[PDB]
Amino acid sequence: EKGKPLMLNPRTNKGMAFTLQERQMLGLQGLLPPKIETQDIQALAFHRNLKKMTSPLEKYIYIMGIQERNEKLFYRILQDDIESLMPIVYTPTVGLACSQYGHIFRRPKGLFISISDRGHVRSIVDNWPENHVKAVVVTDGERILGLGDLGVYGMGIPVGKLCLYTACAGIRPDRCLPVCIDVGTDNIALLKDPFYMGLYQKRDRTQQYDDLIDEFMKAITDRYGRNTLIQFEDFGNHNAFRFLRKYREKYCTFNDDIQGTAAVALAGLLAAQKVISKPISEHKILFLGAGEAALGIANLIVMSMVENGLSEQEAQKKIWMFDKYGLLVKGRKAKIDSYQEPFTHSAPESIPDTFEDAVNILKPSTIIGVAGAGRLFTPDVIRAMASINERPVIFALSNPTAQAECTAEEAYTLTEGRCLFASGSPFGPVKLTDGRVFTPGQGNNVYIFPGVALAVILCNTRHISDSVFLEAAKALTSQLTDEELAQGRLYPPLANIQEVSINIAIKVTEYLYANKMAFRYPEPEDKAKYVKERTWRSEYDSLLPDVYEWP
Amino acid sequence: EKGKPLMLNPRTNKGMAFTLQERQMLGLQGLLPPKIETQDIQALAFHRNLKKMTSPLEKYIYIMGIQERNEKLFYRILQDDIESLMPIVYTPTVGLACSQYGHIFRRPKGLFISISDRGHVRSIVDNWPENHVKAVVVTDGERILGLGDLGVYGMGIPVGKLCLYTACAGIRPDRCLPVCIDVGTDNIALLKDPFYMGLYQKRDRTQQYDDLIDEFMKAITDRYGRNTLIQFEDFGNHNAFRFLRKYREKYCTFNDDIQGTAAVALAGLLAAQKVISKPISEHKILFLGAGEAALGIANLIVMSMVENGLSEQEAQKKIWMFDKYGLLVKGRKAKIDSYQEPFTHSAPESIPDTFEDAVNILKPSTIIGVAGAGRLFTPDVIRAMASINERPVIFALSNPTAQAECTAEEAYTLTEGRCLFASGSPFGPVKLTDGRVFTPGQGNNVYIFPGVALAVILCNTRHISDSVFLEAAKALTSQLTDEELAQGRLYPPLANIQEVSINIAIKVTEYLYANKMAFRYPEPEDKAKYVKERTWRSEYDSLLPDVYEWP
Amino acid sequence: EKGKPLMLNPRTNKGMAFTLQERQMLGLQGLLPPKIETQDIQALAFHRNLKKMTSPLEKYIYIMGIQERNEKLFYRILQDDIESLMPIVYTPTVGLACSQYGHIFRRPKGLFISISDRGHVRSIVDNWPENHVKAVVVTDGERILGLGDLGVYGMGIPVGKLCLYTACAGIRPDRCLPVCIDVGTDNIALLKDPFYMGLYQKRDRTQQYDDLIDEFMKAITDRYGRNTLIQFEDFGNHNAFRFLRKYREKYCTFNDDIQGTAAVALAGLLAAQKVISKPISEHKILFLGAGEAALGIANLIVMSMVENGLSEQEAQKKIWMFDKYGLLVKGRKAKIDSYQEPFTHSAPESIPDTFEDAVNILKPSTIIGVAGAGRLFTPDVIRAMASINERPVIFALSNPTAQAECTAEEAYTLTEGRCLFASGSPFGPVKLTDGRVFTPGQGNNVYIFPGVALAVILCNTRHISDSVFLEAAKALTSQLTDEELAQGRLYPPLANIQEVSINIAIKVTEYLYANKMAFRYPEPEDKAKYVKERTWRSEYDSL
Ligand SMILES: NC(=O)c1ccc[n+]([C@@H]2O[C@H](COP(=O)([O-])OP(=O)(O)OC[C@H]3O[C@@H](n4cnc5c(N)ncnc54)[C@H](O)[C@@H]3O)[C@@H](O)[C@H]2O)c1
Ligand SMILES: NC(=O)c1ccc[n+]([C@@H]2O[C@H](COP(=O)([O-])OP(=O)(O)OC[C@H]3O[C@@H](n4cnc5c(N)ncnc54)[C@H](O)[C@@H]3O)[C@@H](O)[C@H]2O)c1
Ligand SMILES: NC(=O)c1ccc[n+]([C@@H]2O[C@H](COP(=O)([O-])OP(=O)(O)OC[C@H]3O[C@@H](n4cnc5c(N)ncnc54)[C@H](O)[C@@H]3O)[C@@H](O)[C@H]2O)c1
Ligand SMILES: NC(=O)c1ccc[n+]([C@@H]2O[C@H](COP(=O)([O-])OP(=O)(O)OC[C@H]3O[C@@H](n4cnc5c(N)ncnc54)[C@H](O)[C@@H]3O)[C@@H](O)[C@H]2O)c1
Ligand SMILES: NC(=O)c1ccc[n+]([C@@H]2O[C@H](COP(=O)([O-])OP(=O)(O)OC[C@H]3O[C@@H](n4cnc5c(N)ncnc54)[C@H](O)[C@@H]3O)[C@@H](O)[C@H]2O)c1
Ligand SMILES: NC(=O)c1ccc[n+]([C@@H]2O[C@H](COP(=O)([O-])OP(=O)(O)OC[C@H]3O[C@@H](n4cnc5c(N)ncnc54)[C@H](O)[C@@H]3O)[C@@H](O)[C@H]2O)c1
Repeated sequence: EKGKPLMLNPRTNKGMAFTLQERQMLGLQGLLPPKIETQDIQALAFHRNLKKMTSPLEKYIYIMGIQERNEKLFYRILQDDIESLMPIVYTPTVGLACSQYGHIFRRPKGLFISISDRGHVRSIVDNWPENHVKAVVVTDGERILGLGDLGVYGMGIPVGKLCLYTACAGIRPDRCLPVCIDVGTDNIALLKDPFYMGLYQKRDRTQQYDDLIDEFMKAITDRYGRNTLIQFEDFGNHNAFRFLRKYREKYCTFNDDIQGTAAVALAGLLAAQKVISKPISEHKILFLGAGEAALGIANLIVMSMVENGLSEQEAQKKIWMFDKYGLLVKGRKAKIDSYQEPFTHSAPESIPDTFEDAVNILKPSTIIGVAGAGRLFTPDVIRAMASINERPVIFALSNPTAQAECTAEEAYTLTEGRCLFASGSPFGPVKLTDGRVFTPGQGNNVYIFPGVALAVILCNTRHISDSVFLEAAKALTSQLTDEELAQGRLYPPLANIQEVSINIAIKVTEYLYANKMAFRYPEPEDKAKYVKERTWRSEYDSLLPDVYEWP
Repeated sequence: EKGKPLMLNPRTNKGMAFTLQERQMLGLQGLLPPKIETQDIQALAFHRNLKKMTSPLEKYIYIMGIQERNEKLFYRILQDDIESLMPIVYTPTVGLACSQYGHIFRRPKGLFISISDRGHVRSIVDNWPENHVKAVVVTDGERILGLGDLGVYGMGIPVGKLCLYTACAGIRPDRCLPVCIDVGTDNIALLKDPFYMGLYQKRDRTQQYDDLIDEFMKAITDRYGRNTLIQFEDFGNHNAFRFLRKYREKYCTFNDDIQGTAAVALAGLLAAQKVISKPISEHKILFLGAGEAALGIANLIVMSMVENGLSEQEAQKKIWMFDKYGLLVKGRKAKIDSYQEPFTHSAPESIPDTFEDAVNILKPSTIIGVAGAGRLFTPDVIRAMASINERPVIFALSNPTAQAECTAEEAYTLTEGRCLFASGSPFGPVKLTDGRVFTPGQGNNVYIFPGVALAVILCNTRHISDSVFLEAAKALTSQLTDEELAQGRLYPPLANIQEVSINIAIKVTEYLYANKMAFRYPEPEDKAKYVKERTWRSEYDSLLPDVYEWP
Repeated sequence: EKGKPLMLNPRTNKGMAFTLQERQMLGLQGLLPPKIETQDIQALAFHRNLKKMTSPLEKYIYIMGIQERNEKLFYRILQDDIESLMPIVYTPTVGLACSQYGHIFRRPKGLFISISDRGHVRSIVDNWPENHVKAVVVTDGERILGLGDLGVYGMGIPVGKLCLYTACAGIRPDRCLPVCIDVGTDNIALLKDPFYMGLYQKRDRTQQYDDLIDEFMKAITDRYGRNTLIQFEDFGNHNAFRFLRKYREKYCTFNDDIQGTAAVALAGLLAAQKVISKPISEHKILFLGAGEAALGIANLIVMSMVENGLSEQEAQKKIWMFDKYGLLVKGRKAKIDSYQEPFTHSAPESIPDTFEDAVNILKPSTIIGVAGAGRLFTPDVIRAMASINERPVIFALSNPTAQAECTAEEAYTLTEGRCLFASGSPFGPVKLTDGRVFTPGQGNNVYIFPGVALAVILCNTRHISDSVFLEAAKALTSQLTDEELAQGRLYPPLANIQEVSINIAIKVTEYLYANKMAFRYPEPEDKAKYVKERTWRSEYDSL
């Protein structure tokens, strides 16, 4: 293939970095301005122009424009400034862009499967040009974080995540497929817009919904394979959580809100155990929330303790849960699911009405907030922990900052700088009245999903075990330096996400092979060399024909 | 376009003549054996192998194999040995090949239009890949010369003629379209063959036949233009002749059996008038046959005489016709058509029962045989002419040698070497008993159709006048040298058909422009430079990209 | 994809078999004659046309023409008349045709790598249009069996072998790559020919030759993977056998003239054991030849003997070799390689200077001829075997019939119909004075190379063990029925090469999975269903 096609294909387009010889031999001479550049001077130009733009949304439109025209340059400028541009390409900017920029550009991207295509989903899947898709990320657009129901404009979230698959772990873009399932929208802003690109119906919540996602799983699997990695993104939590439980064993799938959160949470708790060398006997965990998030984090804490010598029944006894209906205790008016039973224990002396009460009676070393309510970690609960514990571990993991259980400021000030705090919410540094400044823990799922994804695909793995996320959590905290640990860092620097994501991937690769969860053989001797050599890189390949004299 | 496609396309394939640099830059390196040749050493190889083959049919299969793989090399070896290979590529070999080699190779070529496609002929025409067809040659396969009804195997004749369009006049092959109209076959050899490639029905001879050729003319014209040249080849004579009369004014069409024969005939008569300087007063022409062939030749003789000072009515009076029912005379039991009337005259003293009689009473300077009977120019008729005329002009133009009115041997021997003889049949040299050897006149339609075709296409001409064939006839004989004329040559050497065809084309180009029958403007000042520069040549073009250092 | 390109591509072109629906949908109406046919009608037409062709050369040209126009029709025709057309597409007529087809037609196929292209082999491999090549066959054209050095025209043999890969074992043609390495020709008629299509230089035997082969190995492996099966064919016996040792542990490689020849030989030897049931202790095998052919046959015989209770050194003691300088004995004046050492034994009291004298002293049960020196299984050698053994085994395997150690006639006549005779030559049936008719065994590498290839490709095997060829030999003899063994057959009928090839493939698939040399997972529970449902078939697909 030669001529204009090489320039209109972003996967081949080098733009001005097309060599004079390449331009002349491939029929590009005259179709490009008369100057040869390098990827270095290209990337510099787009950086200079990106830093004249102050709006995150303006940055999003400029960088996503480069993806559509030059793939290798898009992932070079992304990796050159990964900490700054990860929040542009993905969360939080991606949600704000979709809502606003979908109706202005109307540029189709990824594969759209409507409920109207029920019966023939394979025929729609077959229309996708790439024949070796390894990674599928799908949205229905119902629960976009901080916005809500964006319908088909949801497509941007799977696109933005797959960007970080490539940027962070070096997963090949051509092996990636962003999907948006359109079953309607409950947002009348879209239903009443004449220029809406989706289906004009309220969300189908009947058996036809469950049967369409069933058909989509079979369809993707039947074209690309049983080992094809599938992630549900910004789906309704009830749907997202019940689909993990339905497809986890049959298909190669994992969920960031449960399993990524568990791994990131455990990583922070393990990092806290390196500064606070508290013996596992002195450890008692209390959860605000007893749902799929709590169950997932609790499972990985139990499994961590069983590896460190404790018993499953002993580990569980060190974990307490407090839901809407108070503490989970054997013999309670409110219902306890079969999943919540292991962390449901014999009642203590006093039954706590509030969470502040529960803390004072149970005296936990750690409190974890996974109840999407609000500031339930009230100043009184934060002060009680500072009284009971020298260095209290306080994890407010409810992600929409509003729903977070406490702020970094109200955590560090009311614990006079002694608390080990982490959150999913982006709290800035917090300065005490003695003068010392505290930079809080920020658990991001970007630490886990790239590394796990690369390993599973590279190993041709068909099932993702709980232990993958345990091994991912240990791998993340293993990369924190003794200097960083002494500065109170609970998480590696996000600027090093590439080295971090690949080192997690090598350590999960080692686990999958050792526990017969890998189908790629022959098994490599050096799993580090295996992963690092199979990563996709942003360096332009030569498209120049090999011309030589016959000796 | 690069890679294997350049080699599988005969229009681009240079084979071993692909330059090392071309091979390396266009992705051919390794797909060809490791040797670079030239068109010169290529052509030499295929000539050496062709001259180890003695069978004309074996030669046909070998040379048609080169056409399908390398277009430019096919037309180079054809033009290098044009006199020898014209009878292989076209008549007489093409008819013998089609009949025998169609069922062994079953290789589709050209466009097939069946009577079953009535209503949708445009849709079939639209499926032909070339968008600028200038020349269409069509067969129904009914009257293949010396064989008969070959049905769809007829396709070979239009293919073979279009080869000579390119070889003789330099008409572009991509601008040429061979067509075969399948309305059935009356040959039970094909109708009973399970491996027959045509329609299993007797020839449709209803209104559906006439309406299909009508639809085909409109279809070709509606895609390619009103100026698109159309020739009917090896059609039934009744169909071929009535279709010339139906489409001659509406469409750009000419017929070789009438108009090519007339031009070739007149050319020989004009060549005879250069050796025999007989005044036009002493000229009297007698025809055996009064059909479309005779009418066409007679028309061009009249028009030649009117240009040389005689009157249409005087010229006609010098032409007599003798059909199945004897001499055409005013007041005769047998019918005289409105077309035959100008050459139907007041009866002489004696009414001739036989053609021998007619010769003795009329005492013609020239006799022309255009009656598809047999040896009607009997030894007695040939002897009578030798008695009446010093140098008798005897033209036996009935083409299947069997149907020819006399042989070269019986012409020259019974006229003791004084006759100026021509035929369409391939008679070898004839030696008299005094010792002198006579090489007879051989009127071939290849003298006319290439030159006429090139001129008409180059001039964007929509109507082919009788005068085109008059100008073609004068142009042919104008090329005979005074040395050749003294050796009794009535026709130029066939080895020089290229120079001959182009010189006719220049002279017809001049006529069409001067008589407002050309639509290509601006009109060229030098019609020689116009034609010779627009001819397609067998020389390989360079497909090498232009690589140069920037100064 | 649409219109003429579909018809000009042999992989897609169905010809007259293109359905009206397809012609209407793919813009073919008008480009094809009105007739619509079935592959059945097409096949019958080309079968009738080929029966009228007289020369095997003329037949080769006709069928190879169908291969370049309609690939599925070519493989239907070939599989319909496999026994008669295998000698046309491949040995023996492929070598004869290689000369003429090249000069006359000059039509290009396969991948050509020159010593001039050294350092740039990846460029050439990358120019091949197919991305999923699973089977590569390569020649330099030095030892074309029968004709010798045919230079760049030797390309015909790889093209011929890959046709049988597909015809016999249903290996997808688009995953098959024929390669010809041009390092020059020592053939003086070709060097003198102005229309020779190769390098006008003598065969480079310098380090540059060995380096080109290393670069070819790496290039193919770099693009298509380390799994990629590579087969060296009609190479110089020197290079061919030394390249097996070099690459067999690094790459997925096997040589037909050694490992294929060894497997077909053992299979016949195993077939003869089922008839006579000689106690394994009484077995004494004497080779005429101590080349890598004899070494390969011998290695597989000891492996069969070890599988049946014998120790390795006690199996080796039952195998003797006799070459140009006489019997291989410890301390002989003549040279003995390290590979010949296991079958070099302590001198008997009497040392034979003649092979007849070797037969008389050693008293062998089996004589295997692999020398290429002509009729050295002399009447007196054959008479001696008939005297010593009730049912003597005589294998004259030297391929060109004129360099065969004895004839079927000579074998059966001078043994009074008691011998079990196999050859690689096409000897006809032999009728004795007692009225009994003997059909000689004909060993053909086509029994082994298709089945072994499909199995290795399907199992994603990277190293082909000696045991693969022992299991292939066993699988071939298992095909032989009791009536066939009773009728004195040593090899299955070639008419059933497809069934034989797929049954062999299934047994090798089973071995590779059982011995952890198969890298395709998940592992199939039915290894027979796995193979049979992965076979490419001549039936047209709906376009
Ligand atoms: N690049 C191509 O166009 C292409 C396509 C198909 C096959 N091939 C070739 O076929 C052979 C077969 O491949 P293999 O099974 O040995 O691969 P592998 O064993 O190196 O990789 C194991 C699995 O991980 C996948 N993988 C590897 N690198 C990846 C990345 N950066 N992002 C996402 N997924 C990745 C592969 O598709 C495969 O399924 C290879 O040698 C290859 O060169 C090449
Ligand atoms: N905005 C969003 O997009 C969104 C939506 C859902 C969940 N989330 C996040 O994901 C996590 C998982 O939540 P979920 O989907 O399992 O919700 P859920 O309602 O299924 O479970 C949350 C748990 O919190 C408990 N809870 C609720 N209100 C409480 C109160 N006032 N006091 C004590 N306990 C209370 C519930 O009993 C329940 O056990 C949460 O941390 C939440 O921040 C975000
Ligand atoms: N070669 C191509 O791919 C191609 C195709 C279409 C147009 N063109 C360009 O567009 C311009 C328009 O052409 P034009 O009208 O001036 O042509 P023209 O005036 O040179 O020719 C007059 C007519 O004769 C035809 N003709 C010329 N040479 C011929 C040959 N060897 N065989 C058969 N027919 C022949 C032309 O198609 C045209 O209809 C040209 O300058 C040409 O370069 C090129
Ligand atoms: N074999 C073929 O493919 C074939 C077929 C038809 C014509 N041709 C040739 O084309 C030319 C045109 O013929 P046509 O199609 O006009 O045929 P036609 O029958 O239409 O006209 C031929 C003329 O010859 C006359 N004629 C026939 N027999 C005669 C006889 N015994 N004596 C005197 N006159 C006689 C007829 O009256 C008629 O005027 C002929 O010269 C013929 O050789 C060849
Ligand atoms: N089970 C079935 O019914 C069935 C039938 C045909 C194809 N398939 C295909 O098998 C695939 C499974 O993946 P896979 O390709 O890794 O496993 P596979 O078993 O199809 O492949 C085994 C290996 O052998 C090769 N191979 C397979 N068939 C071949 C043939 N006829 N000729 C030459 N080489 C051949 C393949 O390239 C691969 O390297 C599926 O995608 C499916 O399309 C399945
Ligand atoms: N069975 C089959 O289908 C098949 C297939 C391919 C090849 N082959 C045969 O395999 C053979 C391989 O051997 P090669 O010809 O390449 O020679 P080689 O050099 O490989 O070995 C031949 C051996 O025979 C010995 N020898 C030579 N002349 C002798 C004589 N007069 N007396 C005793 N010993 C003598 C040599 O010393 C040498 O050890 C070929 O002859 C070929 O015909 C058979």
